[PDB]
Amino acid sequence: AYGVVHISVCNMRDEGKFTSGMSTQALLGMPVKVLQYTGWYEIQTPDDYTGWVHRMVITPMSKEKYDEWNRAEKIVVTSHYGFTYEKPDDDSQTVSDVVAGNRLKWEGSKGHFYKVSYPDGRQAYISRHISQPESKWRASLKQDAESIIKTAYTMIGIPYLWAGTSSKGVDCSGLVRTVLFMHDIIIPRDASQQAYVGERIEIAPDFSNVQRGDLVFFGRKATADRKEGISHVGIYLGNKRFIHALGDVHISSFDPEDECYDEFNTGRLLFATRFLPYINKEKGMNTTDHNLYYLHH
Amino acid sequence: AYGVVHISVCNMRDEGKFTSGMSTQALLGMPVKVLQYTGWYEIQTPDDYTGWVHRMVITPMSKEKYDEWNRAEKIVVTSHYGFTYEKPDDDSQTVSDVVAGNRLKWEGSKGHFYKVSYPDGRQAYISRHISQPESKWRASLKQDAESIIKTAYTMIGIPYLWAGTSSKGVDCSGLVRTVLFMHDIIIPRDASQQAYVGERIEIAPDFSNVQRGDLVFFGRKATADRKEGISHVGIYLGNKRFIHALGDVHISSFDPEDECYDEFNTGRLLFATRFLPYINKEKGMNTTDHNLYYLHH
Ligand SMILES: [Cl-]
Ligand SMILES: [Cl-]
Repeated sequence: AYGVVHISVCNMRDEGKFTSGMSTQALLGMPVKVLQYTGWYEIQTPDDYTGWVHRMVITPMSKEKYDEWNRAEKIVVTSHYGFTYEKPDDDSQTVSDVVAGNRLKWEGSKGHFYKVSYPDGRQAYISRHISQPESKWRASLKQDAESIIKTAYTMIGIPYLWAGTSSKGVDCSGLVRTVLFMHDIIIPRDASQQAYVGERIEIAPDFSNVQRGDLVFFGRKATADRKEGISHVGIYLGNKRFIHALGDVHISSFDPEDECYDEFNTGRLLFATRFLPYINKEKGMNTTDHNLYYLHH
Repeated sequence: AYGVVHISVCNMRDEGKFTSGMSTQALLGMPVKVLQYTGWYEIQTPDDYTGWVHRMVITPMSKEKYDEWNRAEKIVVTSHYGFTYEKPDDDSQTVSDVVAGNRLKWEGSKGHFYKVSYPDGRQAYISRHISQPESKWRASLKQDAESIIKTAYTMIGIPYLWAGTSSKGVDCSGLVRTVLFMHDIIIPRDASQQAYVGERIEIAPDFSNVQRGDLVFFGRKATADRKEGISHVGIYLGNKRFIHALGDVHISSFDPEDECYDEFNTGRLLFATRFLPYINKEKGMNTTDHNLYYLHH
């Protein structure tokens, strides 16, 4: 009934087969609920999203051991990319790759390394240059618009990947989720669900009422006969510019004077949302230390 | 009719839509043939594999411009992961991520960095610690079994990813292709096509006629009414062990005395192939400086 992801990034699919489309991705050390087993596991991530994974990428656990995994202080991976090693030496045999958001059980310290262990039982060493203890990490965390935009800028040029939810590759809602997870925040996975959390902002023609860190939503405008359709999402940067994933992670503008002007999305702009003031104050938006998948209940 | 990939890893799909399954991946700086345009490009990689990509991930070019891209000396990315920067400073704004096998146009040198340019026109700086000039790289290259196994071991723990063809995540045939591309070698994309290049080895019960660096193939054994089916592939390491992608990149054994014994694949082992002595000596197996997609013709 419970499991923990034990690979850097696992690929959740619409059905329990590789020949089905990827729907989302979960990260190393992330607790999940297990809904069924058919040879493949149907799992549920802390954002309530459900998808299918191969049997070998998660560690099934009793409620007791799942609660013990969640209780243990973690080493949090803060760099986009890296590796873990068999020895506290970056020239020794690797154990796996890691991505930002990966969390491993803290087992000690040696040199400039943290001793860590995987949910499956593997032991490794990880550099203090790409990671830090969870307690130290939480205490220095910032969750304001400037901090989230600063993270979003470190992701420029990263490829677009349909259902991509990690530093390896992201889709439009996946970019928002990856950046936010680096600041301990979870919001819904789909762009359609992200559009209806936080405060809806009806954009002024000059964009004067849209702030840095707001999300911008694109799609089919509501008609009298048909409700609005959400097809895309970006993060507002101020000055009529936004960062988003389309082809790759890049900056675009609503101003035709800018070389990065995005004509197709400017014409489909529907509204903005202010969500950062409402984390842990509204359903669907929380931090991992307030999320019930991470806590005994 | 010609294009060049301009993102670290692009995702080629069975149809021109994200809701179709991924079939393979191409890398930054890789020349491709453009077969059609529908809003999405149908492209063909240097392994003759065809797939669909979004319009914004490739730079279409005239035959002239494509030939000029292929002639220019490249900076080759040799590390699994990294970034390019706007300035010769690793604290400056990034341009994109890079993976091993990525190739950029060499534009100069500054400090411990190479000045590079992307097929789309972006300019960046890339560290000398994760990359090297193509000419120096080719002259230093080893293409023997020991060298290919050494690369395969640097990929342990990396996730399995259906149609994965890069350091980010690999499938079984994808592992082979990624390891080989890091040694300038191209062989067919599908495990079904890899099985019929090189010399077929009928495995002796004690494995005494199987050598390090041989490929091992799994599937359905040939019956009188039905030909053999190829479902999986691994690289032989000697001592009845092999490295492969299944859940993640890991080592498995054909010996039940070993803890890493793989019962399901041991029972489906069909044959081995010796391919490394036949690069540039048989159709479908070549080096990039012998591959017609990389050369004027
Ligand atoms: Cl994609
Ligand atoms: Cl997968």
